[PDB]
Amino acid sequence: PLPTGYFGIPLGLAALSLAWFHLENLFPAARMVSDVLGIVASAVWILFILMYAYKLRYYFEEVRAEYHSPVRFSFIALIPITTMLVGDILYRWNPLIAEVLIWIGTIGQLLFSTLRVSELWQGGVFEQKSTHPSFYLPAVAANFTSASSLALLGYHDLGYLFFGAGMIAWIIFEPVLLQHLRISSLEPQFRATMGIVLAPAFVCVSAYLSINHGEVDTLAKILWGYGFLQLFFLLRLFPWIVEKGLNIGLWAFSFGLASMANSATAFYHGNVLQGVSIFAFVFSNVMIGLLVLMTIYKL
Amino acid sequence: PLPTGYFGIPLGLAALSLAWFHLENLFPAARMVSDVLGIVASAVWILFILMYAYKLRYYFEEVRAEYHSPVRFSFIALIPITTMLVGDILYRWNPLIAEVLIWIGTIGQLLFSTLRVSELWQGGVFEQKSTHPSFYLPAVAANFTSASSLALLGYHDLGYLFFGAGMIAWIIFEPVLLQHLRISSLEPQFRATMGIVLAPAFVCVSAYLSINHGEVDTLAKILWGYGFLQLFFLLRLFPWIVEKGLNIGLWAFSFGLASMANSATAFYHGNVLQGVSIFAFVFSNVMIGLLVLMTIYKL
Amino acid sequence: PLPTGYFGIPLGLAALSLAWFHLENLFPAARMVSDVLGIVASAVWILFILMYAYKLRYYFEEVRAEYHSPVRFSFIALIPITTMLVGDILYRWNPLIAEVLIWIGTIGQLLFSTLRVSELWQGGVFEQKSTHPSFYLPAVAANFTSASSLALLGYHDLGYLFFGAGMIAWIIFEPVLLQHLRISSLEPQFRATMGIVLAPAFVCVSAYLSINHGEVDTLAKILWGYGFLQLFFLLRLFPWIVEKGLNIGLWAFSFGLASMANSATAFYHGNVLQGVSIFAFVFSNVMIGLLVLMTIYKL
Ligand SMILES: CCCCCCCCO[C@@H]1O[C@H](CO)[C@@H](O)[C@H](O)[C@H]1O
Ligand SMILES: CCCCCCCCO[C@@H]1O[C@H](CO)[C@@H](O)[C@H](O)[C@H]1O
Ligand SMILES: CCCCCCCCO[C@@H]1O[C@H](CO)[C@@H](O)[C@H](O)[C@H]1O
Ligand SMILES: CCCCCCCCO[C@@H]1O[C@H](CO)[C@@H](O)[C@H](O)[C@H]1O
Ligand SMILES: CCCCCCCCO[C@@H]1O[C@H](CO)[C@@H](O)[C@H](O)[C@H]1O
Ligand SMILES: CCCCCCCCO[C@@H]1O[C@H](CO)[C@@H](O)[C@H](O)[C@H]1O
Repeated sequence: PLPTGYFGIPLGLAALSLAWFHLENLFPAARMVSDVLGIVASAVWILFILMYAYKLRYYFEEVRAEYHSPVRFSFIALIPITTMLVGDILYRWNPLIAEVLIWIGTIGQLLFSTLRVSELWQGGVFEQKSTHPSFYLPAVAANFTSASSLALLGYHDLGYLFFGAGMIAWIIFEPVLLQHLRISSLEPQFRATMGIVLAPAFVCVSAYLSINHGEVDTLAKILWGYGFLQLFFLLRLFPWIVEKGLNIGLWAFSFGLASMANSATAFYHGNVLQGVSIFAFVFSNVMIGLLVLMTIYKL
Repeated sequence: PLPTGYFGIPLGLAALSLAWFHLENLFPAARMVSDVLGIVASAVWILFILMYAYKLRYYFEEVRAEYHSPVRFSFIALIPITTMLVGDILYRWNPLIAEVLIWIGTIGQLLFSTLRVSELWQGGVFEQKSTHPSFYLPAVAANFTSASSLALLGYHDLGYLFFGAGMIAWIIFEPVLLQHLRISSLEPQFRATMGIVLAPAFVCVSAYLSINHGEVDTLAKILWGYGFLQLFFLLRLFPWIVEKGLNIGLWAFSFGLASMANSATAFYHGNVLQGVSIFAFVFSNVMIGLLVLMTIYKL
Repeated sequence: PLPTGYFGIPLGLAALSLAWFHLENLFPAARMVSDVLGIVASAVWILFILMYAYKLRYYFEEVRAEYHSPVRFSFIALIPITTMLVGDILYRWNPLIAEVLIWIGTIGQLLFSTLRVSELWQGGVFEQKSTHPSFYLPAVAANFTSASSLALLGYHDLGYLFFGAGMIAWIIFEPVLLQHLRISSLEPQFRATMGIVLAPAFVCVSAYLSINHGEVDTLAKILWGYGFLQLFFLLRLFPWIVEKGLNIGLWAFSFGLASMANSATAFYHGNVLQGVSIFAFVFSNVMIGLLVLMTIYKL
């Protein structure tokens, strides 16, 4: 039975592909890199999808248990999210298939959150100790992804609806998360999910940049400032994060890193803090590269 | 002694009147509908005002008790709020009386919040269990209403001050509310007040649209996205909300619904997501219609 | 051994100097006032710096203890903050020295927050009772100050990064703070730090106005509305704040007051709510004047 969190791997790859895609006109070779990443991401995605279908068929009670858990349910959101990203990738070759995947991912994530998260407002199941970074996945990241993907297909206003849902849900959840981390923190086996704390700002700004045609304005800059603050915090925290050793869970970081890379390209195109953008692009690529090496070593 | 929450009924009606008012030039008959609602709202308001004056005279200790409660005090805010809305209505016939009611409502709500809510920051009276949706009424809804009403009279910058107070107070309160609902939720007899959770975004966007002359921009769209997210959540939660049976408390929903309707008209005028706007207008009207039928049945 | 909080005194003075500086072209004499304040602030700053160096040399374990405390550490942030403000002042005479102080303050505050605040996310040291207004100093005020100071030197985009970090950190911290004040509040000896609750909006809008060349737009007005709401709340709370008597801790208020004054000038220049701006300027000056009188009386 495939661990649901493993969908984090094509996610990272997929998102990195998109970042590279935006560098084509400045640097033709980028296209190749993008294509390669795209294909690899897509491949893994297919595989995992198949594996997950098998899970649904044989290990269904496992799926049901992770679904009902007020903590683990969030990772199921990785499935429509990656679906959408693969859509994005496939758009460069076949827009129709892409659109199909994007609508499936969007409807899927909306249905999922509606059911499960509202259910959380019923009370008594979610605990203070359930306040985990993974909660950003159904609540926030899925909506940003829908916003960017819909923008890709030319549904910009719709995109703005999903973007708004994402951004405000982000601002509404993060306060209690950070208070919780200050007071009880996390057990070590959860510590890698701290990586997800890096994602919101960057994913936010990426989605934002996708909807407003890459215009780097005041909001984008603001979002970047908070993003880099969170990056410095997590960098200083990293030895503590990996106190009990390196693991595959570190793939959490990938989503934020990839988004950082993506947003970096827009900042570069608009000639805004180009040195910072180059540093961000390179740093995120190196880090995800190390994740890939680590992962191959384990395999 | 009149239950203070009953002011929720003219509130709903009043707000719906305003929504219909904005459809006059597109659909002359709307004016009639608006007028009718206006008058009815105004009528009930007068009645309730009179009843409340009587309360002040004879059941004063009851008023004092609801005032001192860290939970029930919030409903008193319904009185200046509805005052203002009646002002809005009456503006179509007599701007001077309207202005009088609007300033009375504005000063009243500001005084009320200053005294009572700051007092809450003194500590020791408010409890974790006091974290109720009703708190949005003095903290958030009253300021949005002041903003829109002041905008009506041409005091736009002042309007922006109240709008800002409302929006930021909203974002500052909602995180702890939603964490609380996730963990302990609410006893059934409070569950109808979940309806108030629908209001902020829509009331926000309505106020915003009133101050910026109905221009549908990026902020308005964002606000709508979060509004509809909350709507879907509450729709899925509705059987749970009315688990112990239908009641008059369901009038909570009305404020959000009416605002949804109101904002829908601006979206329709600006040709933004017109299908969505029509659906929102119709849905909110049908729902408030059902509230009215239910209410007459009880009477 | 100098109490670290004493850096609040030149801070206030420094910030007030800057406010007066902006009134020169409208009122030549303002320049003199500004200059005087500047010099005085600078003088005290030097003194305190020297004293603090001595602290580092002889009472180091005291410094270490305040550093490790999840409550008292925040006041150390007053040192880079005031450093920057003195930079601002000195800019009118010598831009190079100013730039040196500004970069020292900026790097210092960033390093400080990175280390200490991230460390807080490690868990187990910070308690619910550690949720104090003073936390705004490293998390929020330092970044706003960096943003405005950097804007002064012409690094506007960089300024936007720090501004964004500040604003979003503000919105992310305040919800749990205000819930905490509602439930357990503060012991009397901490109550003066309630003054810091006045600062964020005003400091925010000041920084914002510095980066966007004094243009009073919708964001600025919004920020002001919330600022004045918090002012009214604190005014009503003031007798409770000083229940156990007047003290030097009241210098907390100064930062907010000075910023109010500063932002007032921009509002005055842009002809936006000029009556309100005059009232704000005068009120803040009178209040800080009273702080100065009180302080001299104690000396
Ligand atoms: C942003 C991308 C998120 C990275 C996903 C990797 C999360 C690995 O982490 C683990 O995942 C498991 C799910 O399979 C969970 O059951 C565990 O609770 C979690 O710790
Ligand atoms: C989480 C809170 C984020 C605040 C978003 C701030 C948006 C800033 O808004 C800015 O206003 C300017 C007016 O001078 C315009 O010129 C810019 O285009 C606009 O983006
Ligand atoms: C947005 C409009 C709010 C709807 C008001 C209906 C609230 C009904 O609800 C009840 O109201 C009573 C006040 O009379 C309170 O004492 C009760 O606590 C509350 O449950
Ligand atoms: C709660 C946080 C809400 C964030 C509000 C986002 C405001 C978006 O700001 C937008 O900036 C654009 C610049 O491209 C302008 O063109 C738009 O007019 C402006 O509204
Ligand atoms: C915005 C400016 C902040 C005002 C600083 C005055 C704070 C006085 O207050 C005291 O300061 C001491 C630090 O010396 C702390 O140890 C105490 O906890 C605190 O109460
Ligand atoms: C904390 C959340 C703050 C929300 C910031 C709202 C920014 C409002 O954004 C405004 O959009 C307008 C479009 O009509 C533009 O004309 C204004 O310049 C822009 O500032």
